Amino acid sequence: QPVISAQEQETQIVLYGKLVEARQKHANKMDVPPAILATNKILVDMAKMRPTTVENVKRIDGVSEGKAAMLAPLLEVIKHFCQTNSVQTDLFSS
Ligand SMILES: [Cl-]
Repeated sequence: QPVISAQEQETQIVLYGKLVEARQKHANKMDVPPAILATNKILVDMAKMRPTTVENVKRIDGVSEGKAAMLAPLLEVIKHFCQTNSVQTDLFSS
């Protein structure tokens, strides 16, 4: 039944938490609700697909040019994380 490995599952969980904290920080700075910056669904997708570029984040459902620019800090988190830990990035099907 499971398609992903145990290690991939843990990586997604760990990265997701870092994205939640980065979203909170950036939303607090912009004085906006966290969900206005990115919904939980967007964050789940970002933890799974791991976009590291602006062009790649835009391929995620619900991420426009404007949101992509707002998500720059989180793209930095994903690239830092996936470097320190040795995991695959930019996992897109199409
Ligand atoms: Cl976490």
